[PDB]
Amino acid sequence: KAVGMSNDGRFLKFDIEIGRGSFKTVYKGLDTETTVEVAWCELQDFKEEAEMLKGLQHPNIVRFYDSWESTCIVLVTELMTSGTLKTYLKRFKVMKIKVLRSWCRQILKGLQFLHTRTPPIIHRDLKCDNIFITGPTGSVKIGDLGLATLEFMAPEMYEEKYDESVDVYAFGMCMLEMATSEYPYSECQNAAQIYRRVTSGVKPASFDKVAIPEVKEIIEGCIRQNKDERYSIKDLLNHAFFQEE
Repeated sequence: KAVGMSNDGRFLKFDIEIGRGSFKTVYKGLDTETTVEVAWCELQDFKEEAEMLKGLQHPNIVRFYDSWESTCIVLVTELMTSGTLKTYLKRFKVMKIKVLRSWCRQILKGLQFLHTRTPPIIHRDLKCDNIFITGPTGSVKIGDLGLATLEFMAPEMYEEKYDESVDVYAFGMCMLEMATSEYPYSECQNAAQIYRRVTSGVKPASFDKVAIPEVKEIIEGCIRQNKDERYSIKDLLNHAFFQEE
């Protein structure tokens, strides 16, 4: 049952796996202050990040509680219990527009909150499989916050630059995915071809299978090659699609 705890007494680790992975293993934990079940994640072997993340909360971000090197790296986060958008697109095969609008707006608010922190937090790895649902009739939360420090990649990331608009580019592809139920650039196979398509400004083929013209418009301006022409999240949130309902 209970096998470990954080340095102060706050978080208790249970010997019951709730998730595995090639780098990250997740256990039932308990926040003994509030009696709330949390995710105790151990990574296989972060200063300034933990700092930002520990004191962060927002309705569209998975709570980050704490992190420390155990003597593996431990991350304690909110426990999400309803799967991700990616599993949601498998379950229901499509996403209808009232939901697409609402959830995409929420992703954008969560991103905007990250970018407006001082210093800005750049997610750098947003995809449908790390956006988590609160419930079937509920809202979304952006997860895997602490993990980008160890396709949805804006072209400039290949020359190891990145800036806020790299999240906009990945949001674009997320929305594209949510509006198509398929992995963008799946007409490609390897990374090298996606690299060539992207850095010559050649869009995913799936772009042409977006039924709502306004949504197609939005995806288009998120995924521009030059980043200074990409929509700001301010621009995006003022588009008719998001201002309508």
